[PDB]
Amino acid sequence: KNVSIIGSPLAAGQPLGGVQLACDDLRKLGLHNVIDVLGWKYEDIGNIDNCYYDNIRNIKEIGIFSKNLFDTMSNELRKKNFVLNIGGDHGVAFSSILSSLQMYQNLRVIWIDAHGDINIPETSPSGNYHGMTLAHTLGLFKKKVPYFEWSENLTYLKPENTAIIGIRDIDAYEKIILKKCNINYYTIFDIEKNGIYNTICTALEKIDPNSNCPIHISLDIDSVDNVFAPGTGTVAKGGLNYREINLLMKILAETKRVVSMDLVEYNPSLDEVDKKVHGDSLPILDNATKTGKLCLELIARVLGYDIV
Amino acid sequence: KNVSIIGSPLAAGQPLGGVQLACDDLRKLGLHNVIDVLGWKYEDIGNIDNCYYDNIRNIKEIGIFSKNLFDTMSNELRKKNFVLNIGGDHGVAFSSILSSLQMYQNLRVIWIDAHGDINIPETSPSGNYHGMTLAHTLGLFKKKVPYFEWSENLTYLKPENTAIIGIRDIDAYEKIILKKCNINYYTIFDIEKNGIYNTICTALEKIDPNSNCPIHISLDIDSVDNVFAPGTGTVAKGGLNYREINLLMKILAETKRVVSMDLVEYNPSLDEVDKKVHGDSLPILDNATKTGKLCLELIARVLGYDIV
Amino acid sequence: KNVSIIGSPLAAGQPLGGVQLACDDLRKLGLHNVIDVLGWKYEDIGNIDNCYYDNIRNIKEIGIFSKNLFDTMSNELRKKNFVLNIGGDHGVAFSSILSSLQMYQNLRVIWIDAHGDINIPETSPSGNYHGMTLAHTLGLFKKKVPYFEWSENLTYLKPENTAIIGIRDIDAYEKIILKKCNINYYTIFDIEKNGIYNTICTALEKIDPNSNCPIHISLDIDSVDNVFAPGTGTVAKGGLNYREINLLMKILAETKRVVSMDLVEYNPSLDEVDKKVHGDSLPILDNATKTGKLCLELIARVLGYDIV
Ligand SMILES: C[C@](N)(CCCCB(O)O)C(=O)O
Ligand SMILES: C[C@](N)(CCCCB(O)O)C(=O)O
Ligand SMILES: C[C@](N)(CCCCB(O)O)C(=O)O
Ligand SMILES: [Mn+2]
Ligand SMILES: [Mn+2]
Ligand SMILES: [Mn+2]
Ligand SMILES: [Mn+2]
Ligand SMILES: [Mn+2]
Ligand SMILES: [Mn+2]
Repeated sequence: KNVSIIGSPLAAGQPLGGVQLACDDLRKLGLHNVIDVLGWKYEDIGNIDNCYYDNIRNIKEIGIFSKNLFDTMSNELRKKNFVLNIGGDHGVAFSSILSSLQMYQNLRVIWIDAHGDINIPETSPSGNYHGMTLAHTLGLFKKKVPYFEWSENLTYLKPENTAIIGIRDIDAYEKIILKKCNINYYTIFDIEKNGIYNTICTALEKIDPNSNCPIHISLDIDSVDNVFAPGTGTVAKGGLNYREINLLMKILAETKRVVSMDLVEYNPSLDEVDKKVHGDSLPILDNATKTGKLCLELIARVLGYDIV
Repeated sequence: KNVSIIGSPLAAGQPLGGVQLACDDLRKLGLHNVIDVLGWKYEDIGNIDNCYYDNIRNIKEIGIFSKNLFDTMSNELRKKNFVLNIGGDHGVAFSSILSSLQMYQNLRVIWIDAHGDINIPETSPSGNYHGMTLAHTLGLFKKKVPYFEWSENLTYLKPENTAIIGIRDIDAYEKIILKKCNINYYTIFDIEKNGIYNTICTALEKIDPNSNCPIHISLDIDSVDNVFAPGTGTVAKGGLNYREINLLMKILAETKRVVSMDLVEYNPSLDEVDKKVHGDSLPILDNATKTGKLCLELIARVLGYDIV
Repeated sequence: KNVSIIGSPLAAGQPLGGVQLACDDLRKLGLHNVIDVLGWKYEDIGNIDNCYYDNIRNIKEIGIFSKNLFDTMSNELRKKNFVLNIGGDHGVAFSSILSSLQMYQNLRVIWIDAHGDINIPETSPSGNYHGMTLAHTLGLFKKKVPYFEWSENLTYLKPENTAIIGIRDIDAYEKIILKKCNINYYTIFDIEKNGIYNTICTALEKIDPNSNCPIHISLDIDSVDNVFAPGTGTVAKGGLNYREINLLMKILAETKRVVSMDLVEYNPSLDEVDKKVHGDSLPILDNATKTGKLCLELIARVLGYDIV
């Protein structure tokens, strides 16, 4: 029960600043106290400091940041600690997943997101890297990426070993890429049809039929409906509700196989208050903004926090 | 893949004006662009212009309008186009359903509504025709209706060939009429028990056991909860949520048997903004009012719009 | 079809006043008219007037009030009327359940609440009695309670004959007490997994396998999410939604075995307006605050109010 905390305040994968503030905000709201009360020990590593495609915005900053995160996380993973990577925008998942994958070759990835993040640079409508991160991680890029030379000999994630859950806002080209690469995906309609519980069980059975693989959770908070998670940059209607996202994290915790996790796209500057109700019982700052509080609660779930 | 668009701005079935503005509002919000992007071709026909019961309000206007709609829609139906009838209050469904039924004798009707609209004039607490339209269409009226002589020799809809879905606000007398006429109905409690997916599958199996009948969808937007669809005149708590109504329309689209549809009771004057989030990706006007945007999205669903 | 109405305006089980106003507020909103329209007859009894543990706040007032409620309710129960006990905070459930249990020895209790209310005085973080009421009723208290001598020879409720439904905010010690006493409990996660319908059927099957026992419903309105029930003192995120709580009450009504019920923790001073929509059809005051209106609707459900 040891967790390494890595702050990855990268904001270069998308237009806005805001997400660079997420790591320190969650600490301020009570990350350490929450981990403590759940009976885990932590080591907080602090924050990461900071022929070719030519159409990815801010790629130099992203590439240089990613090398640093990769090296730092590799070192934490070797301790056999659970590693919690707090973004930052979703661009931080590249180094997170690949570092975990080099150590855990049979890693299975659960990517929880309103979006596919599976554009390649030639299909992206925005040129924003956080909308391409999963495609990059899956080895789908067709040319070299500036400032990513350090990554060129790594083993990439396989689509059949990945499940994307919660998606509802996919670009025209992404729809094609999604079907073509044969990744396992579960849309909000699948969830409405079958329920979140059946959905995650189906996904886990599909990617880990023998229930014996390490799991990495990459959680984009915009998977959650805006009613509960307004503090995020790219909102899509009809998201996971409060009960659903909490249950999803609980079920993943109960596998006992989660080895690493990203929590990304939390933007405190866009967050709002309820605020404080009696049910906010975790040692989280009274009256905290609701998305930040939800992030801490979902981290608690992964660490075993349960109702009874 | 051809759709005829008919604007039916009838507001005489209920107290308020507002719904007469719906047709042009949806055009302004991007109806044509939405249809175009989905790979359909449209023909926009424009807007319909405008011993006995003596207790139906505004019946002259309704009767005269209905003759015009019946004649106009009959002509579009003969083209074998999908026909989209945009109200207007629900009173427009009489001519819509009966014109479609004369052409498609084995038509099956899915009536999606918070209400039964199945009062007869002698049981109506309001005298408002939009609360009687389904009863009229089902041949339940017991006396002649002024200005409906043109309709007296038509074949009427049969209750066993109809399913009402989403109901939750039914008048005392309506409850009796509903049970008596043996229509198939699925309340919000049935939906809460079984889920929207099982519910529509059950309904379709009940009215079209051989999966071989043309389908008409009569969608009253007040079936949807006020949180998502405030722009409507008669609100009932506990409606379909955003995910549910989208899934329902998707499942109906996937039958490949929908031949005509009403979208009624949208009142732009009562609508509100979110507004614009990234997920609003259809070519719908940025920052559109939320009910209008939802209407366009649900039309998109019927035309095949899907997440992946 | 006779109901005795007892107002139990006890506010001493928790810090705030407010709940003492609930009984008269529901009468003002139309309790009598609602009962009348459902074809029931009522008798409104009015309002109840008003070695040892030394750490229960306000226990003298609570103990003296409880003797009065016990005596008053015992008398109503003997009439073989359905007895409706309107709080007041949840402290009123002690005398309510025990009086009903002395008469109906095979009583089964369905406790609907965001909370367990199953602290004992030595584990309570607050010293507030309304957070201990279920533990007291279950005979879990280990010392005598001041001003409860009148209750010392009563038969107490058994955990195996009880089901708690909707829970989500449980204290650390409560979690242990809950597991230890072997009460049947169904958390909001169980409800999210299986749905409210399967959940209540499972609970009823567990505590009343032969479907032949009288049922007492103890409904704390804070079981319902704040979106629908803001008028309550102790809010917990992720509660039952409007559709769920209505369906739950309907299913319990349909057993035909409910003999008594508490409706507690409604605090009009914390309530808010929508307000009035067409769907508010019960004879409830136009524009009533939403929690009060919901309380009346849920009482209607127990008395047989249904959609069709
Ligand atoms: C338009 C879009 N698909 C948006 C991606 C959103 C990134 B995320 O998961 O927060 C793109 O820029 O590629
Ligand atoms: C009271 C009422 N049942 C209301 C009908 C609502 C019409 B609708 O579906 O928008 C009536 O006037 O008959
Ligand atoms: C902290 C708490 N568990 C709160 C109990 C809430 C009572 B209720 O069901 O409304 C306690 O005071 O024991
Ligand atoms: Mn993402
Ligand atoms: Mn996203
Ligand atoms: Mn209608
Ligand atoms: Mn309606
Ligand atoms: Mn309680
Ligand atoms: Mn409670």
